[PDB]
Amino acid sequence: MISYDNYVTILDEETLKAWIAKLEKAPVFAFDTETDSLDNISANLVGLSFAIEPGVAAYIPVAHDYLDAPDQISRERALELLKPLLEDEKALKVGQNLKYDRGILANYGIELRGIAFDTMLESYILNSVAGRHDMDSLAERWLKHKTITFEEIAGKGKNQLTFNQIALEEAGRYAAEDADVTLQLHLKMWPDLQKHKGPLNVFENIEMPLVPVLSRIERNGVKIDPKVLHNHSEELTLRLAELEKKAHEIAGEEFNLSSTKQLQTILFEKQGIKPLKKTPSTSEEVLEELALDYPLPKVILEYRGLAKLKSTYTDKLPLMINPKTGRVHTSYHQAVTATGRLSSTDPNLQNIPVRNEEGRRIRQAFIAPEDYVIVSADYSQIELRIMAHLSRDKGLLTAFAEGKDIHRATAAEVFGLPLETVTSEQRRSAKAINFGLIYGMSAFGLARQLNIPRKEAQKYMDLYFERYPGVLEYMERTRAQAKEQGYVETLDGRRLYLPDIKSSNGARRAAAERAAINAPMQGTAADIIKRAMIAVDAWLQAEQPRVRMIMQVHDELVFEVHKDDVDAVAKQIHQLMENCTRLDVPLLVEVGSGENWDQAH
Ligand SMILES: [Mg+2]
Ligand SMILES: [Zn+2]
Ligand SMILES: [Zn+2]
Ligand SMILES: [Zn+2]
Ligand SMILES: [Zn+2]
Repeated sequence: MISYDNYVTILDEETLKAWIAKLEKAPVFAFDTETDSLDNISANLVGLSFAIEPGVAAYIPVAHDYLDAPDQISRERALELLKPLLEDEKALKVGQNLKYDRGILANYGIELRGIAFDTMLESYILNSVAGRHDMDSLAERWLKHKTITFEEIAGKGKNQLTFNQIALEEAGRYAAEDADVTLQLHLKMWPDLQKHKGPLNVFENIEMPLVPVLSRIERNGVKIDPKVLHNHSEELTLRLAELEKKAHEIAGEEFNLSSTKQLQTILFEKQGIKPLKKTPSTSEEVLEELALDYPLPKVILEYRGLAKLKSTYTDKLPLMINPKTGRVHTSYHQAVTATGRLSSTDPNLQNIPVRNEEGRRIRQAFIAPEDYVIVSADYSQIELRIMAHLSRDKGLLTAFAEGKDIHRATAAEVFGLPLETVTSEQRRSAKAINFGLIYGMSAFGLARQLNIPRKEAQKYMDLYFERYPGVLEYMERTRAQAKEQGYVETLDGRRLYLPDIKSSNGARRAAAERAAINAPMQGTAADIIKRAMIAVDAWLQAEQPRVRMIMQVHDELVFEVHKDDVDAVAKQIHQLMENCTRLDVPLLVEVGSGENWDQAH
């Protein structure tokens, strides 16, 4: 049990200064902040904690304001004394999710530097799939220690206290422990992170440097027009009502638009084969097949899609506008995906329909402020370019080299015809093959997505490998090492461990084999994207142009650029992204602009 004896609670300047002197001479030290809210931009700093040595940590309360709270060093006074140490790049800090802390300090005009180690990222790089990378999971896994939970000191539910309401000593136990455990986690993980130069490279030159740039992107936020979203919502209400009628009219009587309940009784009772369509989903979607002739499955399908879209983005997004900035601040997660790509929540920018018009209207609500424009920088089919590289296939490589449509170039080879004559259907077949190879799909899967008979798909795949031998060889070679070393790597050294690579369980070992093939391409795309963000942010920081990096979604970086600077800036972003990241993968950056994200997209 952590008691009040473990860690000191600093309530006087003299003591704070004595600690600052020790921190200044420490090789590294844990740093952590506590606030009155999870919302970074509007959160108020309530206290700070530090750990200079395992078991030696302190909590410095500055804004606890409960009834009769003891005198504390003022927030302004503690920060001005701590500022030098915090802004000193030579003073190395260790922390758990330093992105958050860096942000809090920015609310006070303090630029946290010396952001050297993030235990969350140390864990994530050691083994992205070992388990959760939050401090509590980490303490238990590496230290066989159970940390004091936030709920344990603040309570639960709507009546949960905010940190400023917690007693100084209780808060200190929690906060000082955070710092102490963080330092101990570091001391155990950092040595380990050195058994391999690949992961070490990714941690050092990619993950750690990205910490402050993610903070700036999140705190910058994005401008959303709540009027547009609202009109969209109202229109969606009217369209949903109409579709309900169109469905009723195509059939008889009223009824809900739910399968395996009301739909199967209409759809099939009036002809059609019995198996219902599960929302499994992207492998045998019964409703969408029928859609080619049967009108009911078509409107029901469109009904659900719009209803889901309305409640997820049209009705939620406007509620996410932060009253303090008038903008929306998405949460990027740097240590969640198995492959290394950044994830996003509230909102999940990546789940906004890409090839759909309604998705297009959602994006139209993402606007540029007055006298600025939204600029979108996209890495054209970066994963396919990466597979071309990893497979050393002169064919694909040449196709990209001469600027040809790889799907049409591929079709021209698989189907044997001039590139100019390749039809839309052949392009669509090659495209499915290409992107199927990335996710390591089966000839049968290709068929279930192409609506052709099995072995007809197998035919297309055998033709592809004959013409593109390098891709099969890459695949066979990748699955080989996956079983040999238990993991696959990206170009920069990032690893994906594959525990079920020998699962004995067919389904599991199947999955592990698909991940083996995919991770290297998806992970490398991610590494490239992260390196670009770092390079672009560095230019932004150094030159201070009139541009803000506001989003990262899929393989694109989105900015706000002043209308009078678009040309010079577009050129610069372009050169940074395709010429200041990896020089081996043939990269192409497509840059666009407009009044909103949809226009620039
Ligand atoms: Mg191909
Ligand atoms: Zn903490
Ligand atoms: Zn992609
Ligand atoms: Zn996109
Ligand atoms: Zn270029």
